[PDB]
Amino acid sequence: DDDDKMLEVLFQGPGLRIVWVDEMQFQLQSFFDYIVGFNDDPVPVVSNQHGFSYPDYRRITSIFNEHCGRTLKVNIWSAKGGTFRDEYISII
Ligand SMILES: [Cl-]
Repeated sequence: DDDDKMLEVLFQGPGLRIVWVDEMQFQLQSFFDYIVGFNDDPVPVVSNQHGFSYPDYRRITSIFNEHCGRTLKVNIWSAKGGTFRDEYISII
């Protein structure tokens, strides 16, 4: 049920979300890769009084800074394919 939990957060309502964009998605809008987790935990998100959500940026700052000088695992949900995968990014 880790998959379901990440999607619950992603779909909870209107908001800001984080996405993964490759070099060609900007030219070719045919893949829609949402970030659903970092390091196998859901993206932490704040839901306001009006039902709009945005990331818990302080918590995300801490997650990224824990990975300074090494690789962060980014959990992706591809909207069209309906599949999960993991990408890896070097954090300076
Ligand atoms: Cl990288």
